[PDB]
Amino acid sequence: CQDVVQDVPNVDVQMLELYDRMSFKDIDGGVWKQGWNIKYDPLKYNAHHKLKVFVVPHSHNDPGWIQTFEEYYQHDTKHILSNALRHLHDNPEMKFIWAEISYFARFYHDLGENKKLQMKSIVKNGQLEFVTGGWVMPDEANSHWRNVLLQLTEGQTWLKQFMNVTPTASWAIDPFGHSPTMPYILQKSGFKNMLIQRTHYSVKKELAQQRQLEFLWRQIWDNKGDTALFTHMMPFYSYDIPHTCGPDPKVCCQFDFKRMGSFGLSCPWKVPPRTISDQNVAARSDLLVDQWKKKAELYRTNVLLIPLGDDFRFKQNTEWDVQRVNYERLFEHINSQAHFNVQAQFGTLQEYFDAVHQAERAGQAEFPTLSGDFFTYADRSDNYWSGYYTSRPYHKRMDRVLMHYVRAAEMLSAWHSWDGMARIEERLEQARRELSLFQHHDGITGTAKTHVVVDYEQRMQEALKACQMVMQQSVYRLLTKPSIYSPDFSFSYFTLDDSRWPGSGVEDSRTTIILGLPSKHVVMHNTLPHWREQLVDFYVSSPFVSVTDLANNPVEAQVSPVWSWHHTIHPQGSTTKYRIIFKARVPPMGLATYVLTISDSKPEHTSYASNLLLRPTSLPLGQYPEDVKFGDPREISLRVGNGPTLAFSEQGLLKSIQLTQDSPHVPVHFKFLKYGVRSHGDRSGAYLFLPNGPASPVELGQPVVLVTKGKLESSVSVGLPSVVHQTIMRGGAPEIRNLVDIGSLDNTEIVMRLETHIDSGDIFYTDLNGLQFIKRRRLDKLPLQANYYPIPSGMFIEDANTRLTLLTGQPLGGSSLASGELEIMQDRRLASDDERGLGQGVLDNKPVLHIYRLVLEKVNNCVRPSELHPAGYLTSAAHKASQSLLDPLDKFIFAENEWIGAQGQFGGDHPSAREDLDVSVMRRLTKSSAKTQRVGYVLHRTNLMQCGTTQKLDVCHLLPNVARCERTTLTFLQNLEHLDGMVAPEVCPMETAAYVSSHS
Ligand SMILES: OC[C@@H]1NCC=C[C@H]1O
Ligand SMILES: [Zn+2]
Repeated sequence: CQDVVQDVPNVDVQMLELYDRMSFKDIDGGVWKQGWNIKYDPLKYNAHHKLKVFVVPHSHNDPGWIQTFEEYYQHDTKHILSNALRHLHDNPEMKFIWAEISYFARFYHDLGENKKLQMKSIVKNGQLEFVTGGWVMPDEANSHWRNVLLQLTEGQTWLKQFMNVTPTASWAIDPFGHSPTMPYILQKSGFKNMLIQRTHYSVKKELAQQRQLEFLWRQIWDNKGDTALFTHMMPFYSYDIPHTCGPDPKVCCQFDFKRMGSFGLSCPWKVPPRTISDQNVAARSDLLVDQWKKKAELYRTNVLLIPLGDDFRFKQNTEWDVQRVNYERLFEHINSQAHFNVQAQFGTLQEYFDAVHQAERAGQAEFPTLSGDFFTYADRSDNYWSGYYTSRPYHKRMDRVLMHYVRAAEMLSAWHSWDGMARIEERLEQARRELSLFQHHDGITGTAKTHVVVDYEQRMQEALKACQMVMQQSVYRLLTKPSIYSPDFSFSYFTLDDSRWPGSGVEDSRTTIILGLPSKHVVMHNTLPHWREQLVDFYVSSPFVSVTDLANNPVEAQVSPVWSWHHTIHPQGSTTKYRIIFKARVPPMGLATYVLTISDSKPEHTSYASNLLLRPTSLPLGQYPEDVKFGDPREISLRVGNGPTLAFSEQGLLKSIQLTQDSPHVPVHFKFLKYGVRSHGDRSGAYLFLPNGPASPVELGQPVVLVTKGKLESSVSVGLPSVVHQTIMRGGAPEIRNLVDIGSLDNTEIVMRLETHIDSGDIFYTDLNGLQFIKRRRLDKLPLQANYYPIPSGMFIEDANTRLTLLTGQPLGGSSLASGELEIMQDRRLASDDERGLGQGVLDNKPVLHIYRLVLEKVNNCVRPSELHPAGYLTSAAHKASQSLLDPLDKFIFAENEWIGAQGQFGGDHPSAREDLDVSVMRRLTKSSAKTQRVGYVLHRTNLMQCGTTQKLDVCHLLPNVARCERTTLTFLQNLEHLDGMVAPEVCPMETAAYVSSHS
């Protein structure tokens, strides 16, 4: 295993370094506004050395944006694919590439048999070529790597099953900036090439100048380079025809033949396209070939990629005709005229990449190496696209909930074969597909029209219900004696209980366990492959409850009141229901059963939290044994167990953390601020963050502070404008919860900021797709919005001695705008459109419960990478805190009065793997009729910082009667290695591997 800490990789282009050097000057470069006047030597190409040009027709199909998936399917995409089937069938030299398998599967299953066979034949002969073959073209900023893999697997599994093809070339023309997580997953899924478009105009210019727009993209930690994936960056402003023929859109627009008469479209540069004739073909070819030869100067081979398409193009029969016939006339003239020294034809993306690598192996070119990312994107001037890192934060949070629910449903149901009557495979397919669809670059991004967001939400709501049904049927089968297990596959044996989605302040939909019915069975699931202990809570009808395991051993517990906030923002207690809080111990990938039992009076093993209200009136709590205390606002300090001591201001916001008894009170201040929108010039919208100066403090007033002090759990909640802010303490890193209701504060963005004396300077770390931490440098030469980066799961600052890490349960935008600071946007409400085509601002805000862990640590005794290393790594504590947010224990309440044949535990004999190893995916790949059953596992090993302080996991033996163990691509679709003694080796730090076990 490569060291990923001490050795820095050697790359030609390191994007953090490039950022340090680049001036980012927004110079007017002429007809190529963000470039220069390209020159070429006409003697460069001759009859020996010709320019080979591939014109690659395409149609950008958004699975939701202005319309819903179904609306676009019915009114646009259905007609595009029908016309493609017909026109490619009838025109054997014509070509077309297709990216979104969500739409293609929708279309193919509607076809009659005749058309299905016609479709298979134009795919088999390479006319219609799938590019990437994901369910969608995902967002790369907010998307979790697990969901990027999920949506890739959904699409390619469909393509393999139905078209017998697996794409090896990726096409990503629309995501708003690009992540190295994509080459990471693609290269481990059999890919050989990828293409990207939306990078910063200054980066296009800088790389174009060095012919570095094609590069071997490797991970920031990868010394050896085996992660490398060949990447083509397109050089110009857009993927549309005006910005794909060459540097001058006024010329290129004349070669988009849909922009003439009968179609009702036009060229903004005022020169229309003309039909190619014998009279004008020499003149028109002169202009077009000159554009091609200019574009070719930016690349290292004599093979040129010319995309030909735009948003939902190739819809009409007549569009196919006018583009095809005019280009054929141009090709026929250009190829016949030796003076051009060009061979031009319709081609596909893999045809382009194959020809580029042939040129490379002929000795024509050697490609530069590159590491880093392409955030934050700007398309023009100061228009940085950091807005969508936060836009529609409710659905951003919902994404991470559904991610966990799909993993837990696939894992819990994987243990057994199910009868088709159970509809397990149907429910899991539905859940995978709705979560996969939401990875779209107008889904999780929050860049779709209000009604489309509603469609996404309802699809994810149904996916969540499907996951619950699979999980509760699985738990019933796993913990019921086989002698009794007699399933009704339509019955609810358990109801799920989820404290954090949507949150009791958002949807007051937790079931109260009603005891009098004296006892109630609850079950916890642990999707992680190590033993876990975690506090769990349930709502109960009475404060007089005690906890046992199934063997009747008592379990220490705490009872707190149920609290809700009301607009003055004041708490009110429940007289009716109470929280029972206790520590569940759950095996790796297993289940643990506990029992809640009522009694006459205070039980022996259950304690009662005190409650202090700081502002008064009086708050009855019914049967709750301890009266609520009142006091004037004052500073307060709390410690739970052996854990940190936290001090809070009189506004109830953190001000210091003391790690240990004999350690300093380290300053750590939470503050809420607000950004506005410009009165003059460009307005913030769903995409763009265009602040009118630094954030100004929120006016807190004199707020009400509720302090709940318990043996197992304490918390400080405060009712601020737009935010009920809560700090919860269970004995380790505190948990922060913000109930964010931006209400009708138009043109406002609410930020949460941490202020410390950590001497971070201009350095900070943010993650990419929950997979890796990348070093960021704040640049005062760039505007504030350019220093905003995606925070998909975490961010940290460190000096030589001290680190602060903020872990998130949701992707939000964030930065460190000054030494010692972290900040992260909570929500944003924008009255205006930002002119990228969405045609609305963001005024559909709803209450969302944002969750975090705050980890203050000493790192002076940690082995940290070189100061030249472009990566950072979490500690054990920060990693486990992330895992607690993204993959908590699942909680199940037995629905019925009696559970005959209940068992106490499943998975007690499961191996407890090292803390840096995860079973990201467990998925049964076969239905019950397969005589050979197959189960797929994805194994991810992270890299933790070593600071001073388990059984081997062989996934192929987790199930019995194992006949074969194969290492596969991450999609499970290609066998890479038949494994020795059917033992799945453990993987290197920052490596992800997939394995399929086969069983008798
Ligand atoms: O995905 C549809 C849109 N294409 C142009 C710009 C941004 C995207 O939302
Ligand atoms: Zn798009």
